Amino acid sequence: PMSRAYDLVVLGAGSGGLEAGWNAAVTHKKKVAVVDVQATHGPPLFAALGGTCVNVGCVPKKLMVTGAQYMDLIRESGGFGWEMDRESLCPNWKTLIAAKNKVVNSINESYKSMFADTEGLSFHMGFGALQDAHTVVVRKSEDPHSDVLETLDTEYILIATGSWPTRLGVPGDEFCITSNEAFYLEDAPKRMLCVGGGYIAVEFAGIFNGYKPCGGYVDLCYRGDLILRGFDTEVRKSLTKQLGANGIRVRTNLNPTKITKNEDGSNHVHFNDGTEEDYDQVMLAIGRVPRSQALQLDKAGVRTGKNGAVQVDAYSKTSVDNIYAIGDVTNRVMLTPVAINEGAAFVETVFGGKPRATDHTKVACAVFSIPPIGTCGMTEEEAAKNYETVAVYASSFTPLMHNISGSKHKEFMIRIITNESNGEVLGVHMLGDSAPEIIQSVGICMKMGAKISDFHSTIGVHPTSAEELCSMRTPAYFYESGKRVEKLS
Ligand SMILES: Cc1cc2nc3c(=O)[nH]c(=O)nc-3n(C[C@H](O)[C@H](O)[C@H](O)COP(=O)(O)OP(=O)(O)OC[C@H]3O[C@@H](n4cnc5c(N)ncnc54)[C@H](O)[C@@H]3O)c2cc1C
Ligand SMILES: C[n+]1nn(-c2ccc(-c3nc(CCc4ccccc4)cs3)c(OCCN3CCNC3=O)c2)cc1CCCCN
Repeated sequence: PMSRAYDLVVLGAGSGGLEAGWNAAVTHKKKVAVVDVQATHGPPLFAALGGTCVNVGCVPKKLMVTGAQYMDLIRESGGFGWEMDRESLCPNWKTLIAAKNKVVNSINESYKSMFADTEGLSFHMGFGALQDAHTVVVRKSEDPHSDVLETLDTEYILIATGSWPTRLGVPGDEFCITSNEAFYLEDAPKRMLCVGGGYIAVEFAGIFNGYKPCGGYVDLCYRGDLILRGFDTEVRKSLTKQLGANGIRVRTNLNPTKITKNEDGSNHVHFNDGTEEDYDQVMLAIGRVPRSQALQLDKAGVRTGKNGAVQVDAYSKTSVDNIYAIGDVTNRVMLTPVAINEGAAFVETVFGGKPRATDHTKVACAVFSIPPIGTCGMTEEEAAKNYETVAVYASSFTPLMHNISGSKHKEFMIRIITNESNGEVLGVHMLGDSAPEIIQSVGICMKMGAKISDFHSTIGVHPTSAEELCSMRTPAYFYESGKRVEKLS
């Protein structure tokens, strides 16, 4: 029967939202409205049709990291006989941004063709907010007194509005940029400060390092002792070293207290230690918080916790039974394939009749640092707490090509965290070229409950960095009852 205009209204046409909207509309023939604030990428809104990863996230970030890598690859070609004038060779940033804009734009265009050509799936441009459990309002602006454009009468509501960069909140915070503005910079900065120690700060440090003009430099300033909290300790220390050798100055236990604007348009930065310094740009990558604050969630009575995160059960359902929330807005794991999986599971549950909850354990991820990280499962620190007896397997080697390339700092590192009792693999931590590609396949094995014996019984593929996975038999050391031991009782 027809009660309402739509079966489903989706707030946010991102990784989660479009998966949900598309699945609900084509495989279940439901009537689906999808709300987003613009159709094409660009400031001041930044995010658009396709969401954060397509417009100002992993797609454009990966293109720019690929771009930055050519600095290393061009240097390394010399050893192999490639002679070119490397005297003051630095790249054209405008070329990169033009090329990246062209690619993202063509994805935005591809999503418009999807909407126009897909029956029962419609796109509603503006700002979503709830009036009640069955009514979503689309406005011209975020401001709740702005003109109402549409009133969407709907059975189910899916909240998939993702996240937004946190600010520093100090005098001169407004002279700083984020990931959002970094993507639309008119020029590659000569003197770059990346504030933060998360995967975004580190990935962007490597981009600015690759595209810096000829006398330029990148500083990475983190308020803690060691970058990349939540990652393997030895991977974090080895990457810190390898950023150093690539020319990035990593500064620990440091936070800006004050930014002021210089005469020439640069930024004077004061720090904890008393130090003052000038940077052409200062970028903040210090957190991303749910975008729940303009959705009028209290009006409809949807439970908000954490940093404005929407509370859900294993089925991504809110306090209101017809309203669901997925992706970065629910906190949990802020990854694109997770949001897509929750979106898929939401449609299977509510419209498919076949209930499913997204499995958030043993999810592999990557950091597109130079060099990159590939990780799946737990650190030895959290293994040694939750587990009786833990074996740590560890191997570091230098691909022979780096004897020729000159890049002798490029240690490839594998670390396997195991349960000593049954040999079950709890964690795999890799640092080096192709780690993100290798870890995907490792994620499959770990899903199937792979044991260390499954790794070293596999015939190697020679020569690769990945064959070292299948040559780790003897533990480096153990933990019994959460304490590190040389050898086992
Ligand atoms: C720089 C960067 C790099 C990243 N790299 C990776 C990576 O390599 N791998 C990875 O897995 N993840 C990566 N991520 C994370 C990834 O982008 C997110 O986890 C993912 O986009 C979350 O999808 P979502 O559906 O939850 O929300 P989003 O994709 O953010 O969807 C939100 C959408 O809703 C819109 N919207 C917001 N508020 C409203 C409103 N009130 N009304 C209507 N529409 C609204 C937004 O404009 C946006 O289009 C990266 C993130 C950043 C910032
Ligand atoms: C004629 N027609 N064209 N489309 C269409 C259009 C676009 C897409 C997509 N484009 C992209 C971007 C890919 C891209 C890659 C390189 C350059 C540019 C874009 C991802 S999904 C697309 O993919 C749908 C799969 N999706 C989308 C979101 N989640 C999914 O699983 C489909 C649909 C239809 C009718 C459907 C049947 C019901 N009447």
